[PDB]
Amino acid sequence: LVPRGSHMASEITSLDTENIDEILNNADVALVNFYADWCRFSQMLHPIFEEASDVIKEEFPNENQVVFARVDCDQHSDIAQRYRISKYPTLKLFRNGMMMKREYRGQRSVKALADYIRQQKSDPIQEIRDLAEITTLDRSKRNIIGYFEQKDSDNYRVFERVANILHDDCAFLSAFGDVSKPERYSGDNIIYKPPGHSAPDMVYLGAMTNFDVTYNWIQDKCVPLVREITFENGEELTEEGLPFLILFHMKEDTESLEIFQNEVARQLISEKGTINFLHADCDKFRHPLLHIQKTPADCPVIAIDSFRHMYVFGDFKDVLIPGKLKQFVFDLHSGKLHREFHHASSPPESSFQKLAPSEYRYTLLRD
Repeated sequence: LVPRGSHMASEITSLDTENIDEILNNADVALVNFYADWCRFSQMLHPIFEEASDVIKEEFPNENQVVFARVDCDQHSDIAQRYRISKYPTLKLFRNGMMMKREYRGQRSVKALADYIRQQKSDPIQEIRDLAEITTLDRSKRNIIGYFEQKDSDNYRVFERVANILHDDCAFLSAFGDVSKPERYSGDNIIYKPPGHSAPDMVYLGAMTNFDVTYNWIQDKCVPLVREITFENGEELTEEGLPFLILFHMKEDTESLEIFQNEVARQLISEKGTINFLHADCDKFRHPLLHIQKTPADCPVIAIDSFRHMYVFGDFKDVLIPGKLKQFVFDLHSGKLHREFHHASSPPESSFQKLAPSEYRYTLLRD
């Protein structure tokens, strides 16, 4: 192949089909830049990526502690397809060869990049010294507690792997030895504490030596049916490629959230892979709410954002009427919502398209 004017050089390790599995599998944490020579955003990233690497290597000198690599997606389309690359540059985090769900989507600076790896390499598990601390757990979030006889054990090593992968989705806590023995009657145990004080504890019954099964059970508790959309996760949620069904509500309005999650669970399971069920704090999402001429005072508001348009569910109470919510999402897919929108008039434009990966930040790849 005859080099182009955009031909580049970098000391960052280049991944290819022959070396990728071994390099990634053996890296406790790896940050991989999927890029293309002709991408202006990739071009500006490269020197930032390299300096960040040098900074981080100085703090993590040991082999396979933190590995920085890159993938030329033009030269290795199989690797790009393997990881479902849809934009350049894409920064994926791996742990022991496993790709993490969250990409690096933050500031493209040496400092923000090094901060990120520092946070990710940090131990996320908080060890309990006194079993009285379980009573004072903040039940406004998800908590997973592992009780082990010994930190130097296969059970804890599985738990450590899982916590490292899911710390951004749940709070992990540990308890060992004599602190842990009172709750260790039948051996080591893993307990999920759901948010609130009206939900009982849930106990893991699988093999704690089995990373695959233990990961699946914990990850299942970490993912609700109706996810909260935030400014942080908005890009990721748009990238799942599904239109949004959104409850906008006040943070203190727990009642309408509960009603919504129950009616979704009751009516929309068939639509699981056809629309994304979400809720959003209406004070934080006042700008999207202006797209549908609503204010926090109008909430609770149920809306659809198709990434072309936004549609309003008539009146929140109607969600209690047995067919209504399902008909709303059916009317989306049939084109009826668009057809029947009334003040020939176009419905208002999508607001959440603005949180999707932007041509002002990436080279976007065609569907």
